[PDB]
Parts: sequence; C-alpha cells; structure tokens
Amino acid sequence: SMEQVAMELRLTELTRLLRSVLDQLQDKDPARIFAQPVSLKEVPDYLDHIKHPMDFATMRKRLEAQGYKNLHEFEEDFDLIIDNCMKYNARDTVFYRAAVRLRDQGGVVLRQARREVDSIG
Repeated sequence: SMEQVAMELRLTELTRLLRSVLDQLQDKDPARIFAQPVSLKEVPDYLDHIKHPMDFATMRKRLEAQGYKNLHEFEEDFDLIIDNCMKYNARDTVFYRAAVRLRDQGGVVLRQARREVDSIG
C-alpha cells in the first residue's frame, strides 16, 4: 500500500536522524569504553551481574536494520550502556567516571533530538 510506503519512509528518516544522534553520542566516549560488548571471555561472570548488556556496536546493528521505531526505544538502549556500567563498576573507576561524563554530555544531544523528532514528526 501507499500508506505502508509512507510509514516506511518515516522510519527511514527517523533512522537517519538516530544515526546522526548515535554519532554525536559516541563522540562523547573518546576512550571507546562503550564501543563494543563487554567480553564474556574476559569478564566471565558479567551476565550474573548485568541482565541486559548494551554497547554502541550493538545499537548500530539494530539501527541499521531499522530496529528503532521511536526515539524512546533508542534512548532505552543508550541508558542501558550507562546504567549497566554504573552498577558493575565502582565510583572510583575510569569506567564509572566515563559513564557519568557520557550521560551528562549525551543529555544535551538527546534534548534537541527529542525536539527534532516531535518537530519533523
């Protein structure tokens, strides 16, 4: 149907805007601490601690499959990256600190992304 196409075009444009958002958030992680999944070879107990692992490569796979239907779903995954790290790692660690800085800096990006998603529809 023509309606299905129009919906598909909206999803494609959302995916475009989320790719730009993703790039901007990932630049706020210059140490690349959140770039890839925590390795279960190197952290064998991880899944005893963290039930829903997340990382920027995993988000990019979902994005490129157009697997984010709305900004809320994308923000959920970003919050998992931060929140998982802040639980697994202690306050005095470079990991925890990196997550705090990513959260604080990402907030600014996400605030305007929400406006753009609402604005463009």
